[PDB]
Amino acid sequence: SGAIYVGNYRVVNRHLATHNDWANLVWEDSSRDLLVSSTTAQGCDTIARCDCQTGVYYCSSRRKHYPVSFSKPSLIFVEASEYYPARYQSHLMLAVGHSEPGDCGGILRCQHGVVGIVSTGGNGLVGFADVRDLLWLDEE
Ligand SMILES: [Zn+2]
Repeated sequence: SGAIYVGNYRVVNRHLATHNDWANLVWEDSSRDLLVSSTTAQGCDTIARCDCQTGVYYCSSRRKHYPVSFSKPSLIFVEASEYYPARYQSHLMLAVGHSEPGDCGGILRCQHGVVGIVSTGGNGLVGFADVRDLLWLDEE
């Protein structure tokens, strides 16, 4: 579990969005596993605007933050998980590291701020849904 809070937006894994998220929907994209809902309070997080490929992510199934190198966001085949069938996920970054389903929502951060959230795992990789392209998270 976990979310990003920026401005009056909450960014969550689409597959973990609640009824309240859907009832306050701003934007969602199944291909990316992302959903954004509106908040009443202002968020604590800063979104990175960069092409960093090094950062640190939170792994809840280890109670640990790990430094990782990760690939640039791309269209990647993901094997079946507890929450999605095998499919192509867009805007996905991969790193070598531990990730189980419940690790979804852990933040990946670089020197500039939040890069994305854990979205995939298995076979010794962790996948992150990028958010650095979503410039609108900082306005309106
Ligand atoms: Zn960065």
